[PDB]
Amino acid sequence: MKASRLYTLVLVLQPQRVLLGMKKRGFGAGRWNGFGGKVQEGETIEDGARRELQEESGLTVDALHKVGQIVFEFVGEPELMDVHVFATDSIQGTPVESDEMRPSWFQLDQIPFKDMWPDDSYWFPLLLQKKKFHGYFKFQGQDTILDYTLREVDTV
Ligand SMILES: Nc1nc2c([nH]c(=O)n2[C@H]2C[C@H](O)[C@@H](COP(=O)(O)OP(=O)(O)OP(=O)(O)O)O2)c(=O)[nH]1
Ligand code: NA
Ligand code: NA
Ligand code: NA
Repeated sequence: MKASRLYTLVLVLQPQRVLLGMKKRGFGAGRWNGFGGKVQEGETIEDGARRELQEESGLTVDALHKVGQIVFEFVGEPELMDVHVFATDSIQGTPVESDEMRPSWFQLDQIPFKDMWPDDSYWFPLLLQKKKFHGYFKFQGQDTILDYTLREVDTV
């Protein structure tokens, strides 16, 4: 079984809107997403999530809730991406554009699925329903899912 590398993903989810960022370079460029990246040596996963949110959007938070975990496999890539997904409703500061991301708010009846990773269509609705989840998706390239599993869980 492949080795895995730890990543974070943070969704600022308010009652009528969600904050996403347009990825300007790198992995997932051209897609709207939450904020996140590789966990670094010595930090907890939650602290890595807080750090990435600050670096990519300028925001800080008073509390981060773990809402899901998704493992990604790409054909032809040796490592799995083990993504720990967090949400918060209560941020401090305004979002700012970074080298990585252009933040923008979306109303919750305008979630931009066509410009998001394809797997987000499956798990994002669970997030919105306050349901914790575990997932796994195998991709060929950026657009094609070959296999996936998704489970509602009581504990992430
Ligand atoms: N919504 C969504 N997010 C995903 C998927 N796959 C995936 O890795 N992610 C997230 C996890 C991370 O937030 C981000 C990938 O991390 P990254 O490449 O931006 O990491 P980084 O900031 O450390 O990278 P870099 O500056 O070194 O280029 O994308 C997916 O299918 N859907
Ligand atoms: Na980053
Ligand atoms: Na990133
Ligand atoms: Na999509």
